[PDB]
Amino acid sequence: SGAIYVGNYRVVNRHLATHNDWANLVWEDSSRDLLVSSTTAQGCDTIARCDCQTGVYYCSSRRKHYPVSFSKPSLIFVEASEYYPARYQSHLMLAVGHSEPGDCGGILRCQHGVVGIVSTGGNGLVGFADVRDLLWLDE
Ligand SMILES: NC(=O)[C@H]1CCCN(C(=O)Nc2cc3c(cc2Cl)OCO3)C1
Ligand SMILES: [Zn+2]
Repeated sequence: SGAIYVGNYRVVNRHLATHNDWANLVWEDSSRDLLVSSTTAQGCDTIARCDCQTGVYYCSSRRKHYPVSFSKPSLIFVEASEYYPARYQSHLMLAVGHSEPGDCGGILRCQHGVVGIVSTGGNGLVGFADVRDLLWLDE
């Protein structure tokens, strides 16, 4: 689990969104596994606006942060789950690292701010849903 709080928005994995996220829906994209809902309280996370490929992510299955090199946002095949059939997930970035399903929502950050959230795992790889292109998150 985990979310990003920026302004009047909450960003979560679409497969983990609550009834409240759906009742206050702003935008959702199944191909990206992202959902954004509106909040009453003001969020203070800074979203990065960069092309960084190095950062640090939070891994809850290890209670630890790990430094990683990650790929550029791209369309990558993701195996079937209780949430989606087998498909290409867009805007996905991979890194060599530890991830379990419960790790989804852990934030990836660079020196410029929040890059994205854990969205896939397995085989000694971790996938992050990128959020840096969502320029409207700030306005
Ligand atoms: N973005 C998606 O489609 C997600 C939906 C939830 C499930 N997603 C996963 O990748 N699960 C997963 C499977 C694993 C694993 C780690 C993870 Cl995070 O290690 C053993 O098997 C895809
Ligand atoms: Zn950066």
